[PDB]
Amino acid sequence: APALTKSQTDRLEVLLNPKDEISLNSGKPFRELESELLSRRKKDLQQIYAEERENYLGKLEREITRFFVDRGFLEIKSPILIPLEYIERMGIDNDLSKQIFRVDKNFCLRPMLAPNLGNYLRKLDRALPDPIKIFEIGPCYRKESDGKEHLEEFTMLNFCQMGSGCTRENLESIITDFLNHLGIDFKIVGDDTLDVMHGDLELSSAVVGPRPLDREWGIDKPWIGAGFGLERLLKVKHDFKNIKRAARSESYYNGISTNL
Amino acid sequence: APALTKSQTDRLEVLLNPKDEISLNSGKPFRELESELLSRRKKDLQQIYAEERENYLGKLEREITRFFVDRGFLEIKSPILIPLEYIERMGIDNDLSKQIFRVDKNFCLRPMLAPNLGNYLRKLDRALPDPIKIFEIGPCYRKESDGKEHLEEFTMLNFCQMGSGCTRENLESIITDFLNHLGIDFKIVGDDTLDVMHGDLELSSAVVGPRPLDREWGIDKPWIGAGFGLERLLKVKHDFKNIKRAARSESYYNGISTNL
Ligand SMILES: Nc1ncnc2c1ncn2[C@@H]1O[C@@H](COP(=O)(O)OC(=O)[C@H](N)CCCCNC(=O)OC[C@H]2C[C@H]3C=C[C@@H]2C3)[C@H](O)[C@H]1O
Ligand SMILES: Nc1ncnc2c1ncn2[C@@H]1O[C@@H](COP(=O)(O)OC(=O)[C@H](N)CCCCNC(=O)OC[C@H]2C[C@H]3C=C[C@@H]2C3)[C@H](O)[C@H]1O
Ligand SMILES: [Mg+2]
Ligand SMILES: [Mg+2]
Repeated sequence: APALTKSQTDRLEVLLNPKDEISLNSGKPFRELESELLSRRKKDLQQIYAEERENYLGKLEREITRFFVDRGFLEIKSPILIPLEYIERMGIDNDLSKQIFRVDKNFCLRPMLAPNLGNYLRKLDRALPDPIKIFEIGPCYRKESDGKEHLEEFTMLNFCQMGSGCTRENLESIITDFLNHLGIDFKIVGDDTLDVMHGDLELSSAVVGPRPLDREWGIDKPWIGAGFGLERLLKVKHDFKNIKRAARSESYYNGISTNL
Repeated sequence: APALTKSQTDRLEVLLNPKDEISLNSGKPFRELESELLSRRKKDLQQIYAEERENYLGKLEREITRFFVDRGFLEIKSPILIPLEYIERMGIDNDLSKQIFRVDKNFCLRPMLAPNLGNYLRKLDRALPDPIKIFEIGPCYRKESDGKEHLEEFTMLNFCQMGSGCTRENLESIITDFLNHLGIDFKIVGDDTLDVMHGDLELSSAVVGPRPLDREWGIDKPWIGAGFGLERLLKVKHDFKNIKRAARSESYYNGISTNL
């Protein structure tokens, strides 16, 4: 029984699921271990195809949407491709900034939802009663400096409230109800600025305004907001070792390798 | 009563809804006509905020998802940002091609869902029983040559079946059930290649394979597929004059101007 090589164990870890109950220094050749795990992963995909058929990331988006709509928040779908000026406007200059995917001279793939939400807040203040509550869920793009927990293409939820009720207590209560509903453990810290943590993993950054650069979006009321990464939430919900398993991918479906 | 100017009537058309019942050469000054329409549009947004709260485009995606999942199709969420090579692979060369948003030397914003679906078809053939049925819904990107009915940022549905049952009759039956479920009138033409039309407006292009370039994706079985634009479907469902009203936008919410 030769020990598994490092590339072999890497291969097996692609096919490994958290609830497998299989330790890999146990006698059997690579080929049998591989063959066992393929068989199981095929079965996993067959079950999904026979019974559920929903993608985890689409499903989560829909669960989150239902949660915020039911709690009085308006669902936004704004452009993914935005003007660079909105980023400049957000404090940043062309010298953080090497993380943006530029598309054209004036355009980039949004790295955040906050700018478009700001515009929606300003415009809806003319139409809607206090408080104004809104959220968006969708793709954001950042070129990685880390990549251990970081994706270049990810999916954020960002919710906002403007006008009355915009306190820390209220912001914590929304966050708390929200993660309790999803069944994800968390603690709230701060880096008012708050961070919502699952062990060493950041689920969300959150803010209670006002912030000085509010006036750049025509915002002059109290507000509170928070952004969450859906793939981070999945990683924790499904106990994935690597966040790549939670992403838009051609290599994983609902965390199951597609290279079988 | 001076006639309305062209810019004034343009302004009023932004605030106009299909079911308004208001003709604009009728005596009253611009300012009263404008003021009337603002009042109505504010009310419209208040009702949405008080009662529904769902975005039309998110809502449609969810309705379509439910329809295909229930009919045996697996929900895909694949990368939006893809390699240029997948486009080259799709027949095209660097000399159609001025329509692609390049991001980097090797990457672009996908103009279609078909390539990623092809990879999913090949990989799942090793795991799933015949027939294999899948779909994706999500953003696609094309630089416009027209723009009357064309958005740069749009949302496509693309479904596929591979193996058995991949006939024209079957493809028409799926399309037919699908649009009847949504309540959208259509006829099926062809430009086998099929086009699904609402008057002069293309809702979908559809294909019954095999096609010769199938082998470039490792596909050697019978297949059928169809792509639909969600914003085109909304334009027709809600009787919008301009498809911009159906898009991801900071200027319209569920077809209602946000510049109030
Ligand atoms: N690469 C990645 N891979 C995976 N997940 C990632 C990745 N990168 C981030 N994440 C995930 O997403 C991260 C959240 O993103 P950030 O922490 O980077 O924070 C923000 O950017 C928001 N601006 C915070 C919003 C705070 C409230 N702001 C706000 O509400 O805007 C207010 C606006 C309305 C008007 C008033 C003022 C303005 C205008 C999660 O931690 C991580 O899970
Ligand atoms: N700019 C726009 N603005 C608004 N709506 C738009 C816009 N542009 C398009 N639309 C909307 O979207 C359009 C549909 O897009 P196209 O007509 O441009 O057609 C396709 O591209 C698909 N390849 C057809 C898929 C055909 C089946 N192929 C397929 O299934 O792929 C098979 C793959 C699996 C493997 C086997 C072979 C390969 C690999 C609607 O007409 C319009 O409403
Ligand atoms: Mg942060
Ligand atoms: Mg076409």
